[PDB]
Amino acid sequence: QFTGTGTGGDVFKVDLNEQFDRADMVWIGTASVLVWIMIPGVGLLYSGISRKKHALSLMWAALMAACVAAFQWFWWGYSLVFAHNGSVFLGTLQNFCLKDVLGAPSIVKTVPDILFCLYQGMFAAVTAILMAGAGCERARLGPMMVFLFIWLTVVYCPIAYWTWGGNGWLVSLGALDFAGGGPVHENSGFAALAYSLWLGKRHDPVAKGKVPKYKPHSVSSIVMGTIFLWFGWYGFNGGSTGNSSMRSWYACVNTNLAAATGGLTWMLVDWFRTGGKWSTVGLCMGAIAGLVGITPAAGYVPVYTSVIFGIVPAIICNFAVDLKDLLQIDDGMDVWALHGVGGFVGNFMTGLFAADYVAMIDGTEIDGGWMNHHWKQLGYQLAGSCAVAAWSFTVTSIILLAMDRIPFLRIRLHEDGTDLAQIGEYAYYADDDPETNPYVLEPIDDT
Amino acid sequence: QFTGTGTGGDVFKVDLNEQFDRADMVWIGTASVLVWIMIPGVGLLYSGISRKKHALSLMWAALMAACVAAFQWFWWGYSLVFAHNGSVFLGTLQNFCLKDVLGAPSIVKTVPDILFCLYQGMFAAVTAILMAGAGCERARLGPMMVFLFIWLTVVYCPIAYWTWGGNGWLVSLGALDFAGGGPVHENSGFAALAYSLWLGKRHDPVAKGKVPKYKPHSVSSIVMGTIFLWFGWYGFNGGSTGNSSMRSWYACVNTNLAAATGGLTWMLVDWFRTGGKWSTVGLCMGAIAGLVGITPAAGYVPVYTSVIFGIVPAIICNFAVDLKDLLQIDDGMDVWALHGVGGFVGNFMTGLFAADYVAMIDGTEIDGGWMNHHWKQLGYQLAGSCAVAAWSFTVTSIILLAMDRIPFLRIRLHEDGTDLAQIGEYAYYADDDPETNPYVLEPIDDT
Amino acid sequence: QFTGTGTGGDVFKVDLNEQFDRADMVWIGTASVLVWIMIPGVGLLYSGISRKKHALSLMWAALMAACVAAFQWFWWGYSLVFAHNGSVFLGTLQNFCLKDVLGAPSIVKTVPDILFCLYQGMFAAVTAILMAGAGCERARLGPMMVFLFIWLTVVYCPIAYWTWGGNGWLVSLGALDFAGGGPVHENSGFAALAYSLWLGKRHDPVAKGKVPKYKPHSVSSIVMGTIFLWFGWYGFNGGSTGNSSMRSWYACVNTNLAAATGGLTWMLVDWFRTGGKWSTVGLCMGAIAGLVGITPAAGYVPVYTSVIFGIVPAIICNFAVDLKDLLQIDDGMDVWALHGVGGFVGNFMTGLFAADYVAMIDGTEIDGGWMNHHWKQLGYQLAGSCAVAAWSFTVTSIILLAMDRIPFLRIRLHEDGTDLAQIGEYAYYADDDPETNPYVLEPIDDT
Ligand SMILES: CCCCCCCCCCO[C@@H]1O[C@@H](CO)[C@H](O[C@H]2O[C@@H](CO)[C@H](O)[C@H](O)[C@H]2O)[C@@H](O)[C@H]1O
Ligand SMILES: CCCCCCCCCCO[C@@H]1O[C@@H](CO)[C@H](O[C@H]2O[C@@H](CO)[C@H](O)[C@H](O)[C@H]2O)[C@@H](O)[C@H]1O
Ligand SMILES: CCCCCCCCCCO[C@@H]1O[C@@H](CO)[C@H](O[C@H]2O[C@@H](CO)[C@H](O)[C@H](O)[C@H]2O)[C@@H](O)[C@H]1O
Repeated sequence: QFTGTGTGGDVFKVDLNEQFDRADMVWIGTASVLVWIMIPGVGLLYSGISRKKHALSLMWAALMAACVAAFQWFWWGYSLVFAHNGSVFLGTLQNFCLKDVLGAPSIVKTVPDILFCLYQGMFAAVTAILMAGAGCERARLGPMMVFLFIWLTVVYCPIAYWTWGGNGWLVSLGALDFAGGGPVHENSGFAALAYSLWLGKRHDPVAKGKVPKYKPHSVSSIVMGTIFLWFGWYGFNGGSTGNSSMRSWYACVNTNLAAATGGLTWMLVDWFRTGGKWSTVGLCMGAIAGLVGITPAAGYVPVYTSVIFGIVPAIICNFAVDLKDLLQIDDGMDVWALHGVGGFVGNFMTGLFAADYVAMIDGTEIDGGWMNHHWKQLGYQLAGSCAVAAWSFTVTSIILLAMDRIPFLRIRLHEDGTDLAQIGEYAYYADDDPETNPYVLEPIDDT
Repeated sequence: QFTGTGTGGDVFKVDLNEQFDRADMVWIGTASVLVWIMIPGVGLLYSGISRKKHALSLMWAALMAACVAAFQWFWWGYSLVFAHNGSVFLGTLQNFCLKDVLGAPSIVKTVPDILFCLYQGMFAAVTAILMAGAGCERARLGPMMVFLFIWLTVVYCPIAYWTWGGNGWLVSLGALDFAGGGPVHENSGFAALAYSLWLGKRHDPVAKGKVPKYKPHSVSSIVMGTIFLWFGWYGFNGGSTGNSSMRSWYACVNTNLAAATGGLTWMLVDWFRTGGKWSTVGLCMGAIAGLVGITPAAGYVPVYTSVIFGIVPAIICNFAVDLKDLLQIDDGMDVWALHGVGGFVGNFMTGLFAADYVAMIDGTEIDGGWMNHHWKQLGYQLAGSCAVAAWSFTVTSIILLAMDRIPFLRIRLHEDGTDLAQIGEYAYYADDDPETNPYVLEPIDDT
Repeated sequence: QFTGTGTGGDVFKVDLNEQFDRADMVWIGTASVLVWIMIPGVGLLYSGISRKKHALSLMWAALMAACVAAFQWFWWGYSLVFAHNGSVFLGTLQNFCLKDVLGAPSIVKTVPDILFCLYQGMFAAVTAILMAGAGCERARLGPMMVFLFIWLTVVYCPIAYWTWGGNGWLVSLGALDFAGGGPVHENSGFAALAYSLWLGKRHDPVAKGKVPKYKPHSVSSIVMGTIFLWFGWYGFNGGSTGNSSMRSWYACVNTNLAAATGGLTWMLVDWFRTGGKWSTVGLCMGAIAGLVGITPAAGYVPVYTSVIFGIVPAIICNFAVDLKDLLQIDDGMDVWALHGVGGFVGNFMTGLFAADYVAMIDGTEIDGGWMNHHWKQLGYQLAGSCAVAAWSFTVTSIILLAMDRIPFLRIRLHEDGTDLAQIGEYAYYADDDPETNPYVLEPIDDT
């Protein structure tokens, strides 16, 4: 009388709630709310850090992303990731417009479909504002919204299915990704690098010669963003057990400690490299690097190793940021360095420190990693993170370039010398007051 | 040995907690905390949107409202709405100063009195800062606080009882109001219109001729407010089941989707009406309109209809805002257009799309609306929303006018030409710095 | 097969989760997240209130404190407070680096070790940013971080053990401290007074003669801080039951009401003392005073007495702030007046109003206070708050002075007249822009 398909049964004849522990559902409902406030967190963070005045306010853009992503998820995003009749590479349109999404056990069986929909939808939205922030410089809004809908559909949704889906080939292969380091962070990072390399401003003056590595538009914005992100990450990582067990709280302790050691580590590196300065921007980026690092690992690794997930990503991401000098590109490179590089490092290290007895805390069964002499685990992590990077860079490139050849879908004006025109363009962007301007400052052309 | 009255029994002889599912209580406790942060959310929103410099900071005023409303609720607000011995129009003073408020099942039987008190108290506080924001222009603080205490007592509390109370006549009549669209939004909106029409500044220059429809004091404030409100609304709507079932999470999905489609819809309307501009203020107002729209409906309607609750309120509220031109009044009209008009539209539409099988998800029994060929439901919604609008406008008018004839209770100086006096009044309000001024800039008169 | 020691048992043979109610764990997990956002709350509050421009941004410093405190807690802070093999004055290094912290019932038996670790760790972090804010004026960052690690280890951890530990002598003596008014507020306040008296700037011009009592750096910052603190305090106080019972929600109602009456009370006192001005800073400080006041009491006293916990601390703390005039010291005195004095008053009053039938709501057994003719309870409170004040002032003094005699550990330059040097020092601090400066403005000396 509980069917385990469609709606899960007839509400007029059964209590669909009897299939689930109530406390499990409450923790996952709460966690969903927490992940949501991470979305403006991303916006405040990349708005503040910018070494350039972005015409588009990313704090505002975070609300736009929340709107676009929620409609995409409802329309067919959810179905494409978490339908029960999927192949090994993709879901279906079976839950188009959330049809029959109710009380059947979700692919995470301790919660029903409708709760898993709510939870996982927040993950797609966080990824959308990361993507929007990566390609925001001189972006046209219309094209940006279209781009996000397309990118969530053909880049986020396939990768998410491989990672989390019923018959996802990475699931079947035995690759570990606790809280979606692959679909969210690694994914958005390498999509950001496609933006940088194809549409980013080349020979950029903020990224060339002896200019300061850190030159923030707004420190108070960076801090507010980091606050929202660290606060929300308890639901992001802690809710990825799908339950109310103590593995949830174990994963929260790991999240806190990786952030803390990441923050301190990056600020220490900067101290050595500057000859004794204390970096305010760097402490914040280090916390984000630890959070990203521990994401694929938080419910799999022992508590004292969570420190390594703060330390090692902070060091490597800190140096990765220097590649902006080498390439002389600024646009999009911060998101690649933190989420792309940090996601890769964290996914790799999970292969080293995953432990079957950490997973077993709530009955979850894994072979483990190098901790349990499971050497081959490292190979499973690499196949995951290489597949994710390859698909993300390639398909994001194809979308950017294809939209670039269509005049009314082009995301960024090509900027391909009238004295009067240059004076006007400068003043157009310089005089704008985002605080009081009721309208988006749309990129301006020769007409 | 569980009495079901007063305190519910003797703590020294029974565990009063045995009467309730623990997960139910945890979700409602959590939801209470969430609703609380909506209070500064309202303050930041209406502070930012203002086309005029308000002498009173509404962000600060939100904390004042939290103080006044919590004391009023404790004193007799709770008793007047949720006492167990009420008539059909009002409660009693039986729980004066929260006497014997403990472990008896509340009128929402899945939680005890003391938890329902906490939860529903947040609803009264949200309504108080909406009211304070509606009548803040040139308000005197002393009179404003008194006004709020009186207005919560004789306007909020009767309407809330009709909607939610043990023998409330709207409850008995079969009108649907899931999360209090009536007591909170519709109520505060039509009380706002009474302020506009009786005390609002007439022939206002920001609302007359060809002046810009949107001219915000602070965009970053609007965005921060919208963030807090959308975040908190998960508890506002999701906790209105009184339990931990999947109807709670179903209602959260509806809340997210209505906000998203409301945001996109209002920004699209503005795009047509401006000939291609992207409205930053409008995206935010559209999200608020959807949230308001879905409030009476969130746990009653099917997921794909939640889109309509974003779209239709966004369009109608957008045009309602133009009535400010027609009347040449600005003061108080934003709250009427969003909460008054949006609450009305959402209450009406609930009569159309309510479905007994959506309610049945957690065992709740309703005849449903037009979805279940229950045509008469639309008539029940209209009687609710007309009663609410009539009582709110009339009794708020009477309070405003009565306080206006008492010199030391008058809320706003009548402003009924010395050259020197006008220069001084202008400079008084212009020179004030809210960031650093330790005191409220009290309205200034000829002495 | 549940051992009740070390890890609590073998995860491969038992479900350690069977020992606990799931709803209990979910509420305490949620509460932990809430307490965390109180940390930037403290930072925003004391940044905004300052009558001086602090070279160190306290909003930023709150994230630093979160990093340092999380690492200290992991390293040995947790072990020193909540190890199961402690003496009567201190814990052990048994859980060094969180070794074997998992599934054994914690000293609060309704939650496991790993969840109690997470929860109580937030309390240590809140105390760390209070301490950092108290001694931030002209602080050198390196020394400040070292200082925090040392102070949490030898001041916070002993006092916390006495209050909360397995064999803590204050626990055994029967002193009541519901949510840690002793370890957090009283403690940090009297440590702040040691800073003021030993390192604070003497004959300070902002604290001398006829200068304004309130002269805030940023009102919007005070308000944002108060918002985060009041929001988080629901977890701070509500989670101190260790469970999901209605005593948790009872304690939340008490928290809300004490804040509200504290806010209104302080603003009323200021109104009398200024001859009719409305104090924006004072409403906020009054809310904080009530929150502090009700902290040792929230789950022990009857609801209508929670009003007294707002009123009496607001009055006394308001006058305590005047002692800054008497001493002509500003540095560190705000934290003493609010948390030191307010913690003392609230601890004292708990001895008066504690009621065994309030505790009994969830089965907790106490003799009660003067409500249950238990006169001796007042003596137990005094011994607690005198021990806490004595240990905090003395050992903080010794740490400050000892670091002051070591050139590279000195927290504040001694400031012990070149015309050119004075012009330069003035311009150094005046010209700094915290919004855009990528580095901490380190105190500057003659080289
Ligand atoms: C499910 C989510 C989907 C939401 C809706 C998506 C709609 C997007 C389609 C593109 O729309 C165009 O985008 C603007 C570019 O941003 C256009 O140009 C506007 O902006 C300038 C571009 O900078 C132009 O030069 C024009 O002056 C001005 O009309 C604007 O007219 C509009 O036609
Ligand atoms: C349970 C919640 C209730 C909380 C307490 C409510 C108390 C309110 C009563 C009214 O109080 C008056 O309000 C001020 C007006 O705002 C008065 O004028 C003050 O403000 C100016 C008005 O603009 C005046 O001209 C005077 O100079 C100045 O004394 C002030 O003196 C005070 O008498
Ligand atoms: C577990 C948490 C622990 C985290 C790490 C703690 C490390 C703290 C040790 C002290 O470090 C010193 O602190 C700076 C003082 O703040 C020093 O001077 C720096 O700052 C100026 C002091 O104002 C000096 O004059 C110098 O120019 C400049 O090098 C800096 O070099 C560094 O040696």
